[PDB]
Amino acid sequence: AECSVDIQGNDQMQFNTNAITVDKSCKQFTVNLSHPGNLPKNVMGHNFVLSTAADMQGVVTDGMASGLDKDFLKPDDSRVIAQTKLIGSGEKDSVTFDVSKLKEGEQFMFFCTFPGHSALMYGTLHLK
Ligand SMILES: [Cu+2]
Repeated sequence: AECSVDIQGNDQMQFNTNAITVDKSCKQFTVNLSHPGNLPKNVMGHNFVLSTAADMQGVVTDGMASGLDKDFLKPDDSRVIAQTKLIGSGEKDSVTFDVSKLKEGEQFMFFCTFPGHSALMYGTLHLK
């Protein structure tokens, strides 16, 4: 029942962690993103986006082209397993998704799609 993680993106373009692990029993997993720090959504917005590792470049490249107004995510992108909204300083957003959308045999990556960020802002998610 610890079926969450709190994760932070800061003004230094880093997530607080590079690895999330999801337990054995969770019907659902929740990611509670916050942005400590001072920069607004246009300078240093962060979202938390989850996909297969192979799907990550697509989601990031298409997201950029989709623009700020769309939280830098292609709308109705079936590659996205979970997303939060894009957030800036002092904001928060949480996403819950079904653990079953985690296809056994896959490797998963989380990342921010704000332009440039995913060079630093990425990590792995493993089903445990
Ligand atoms: Cu970011």
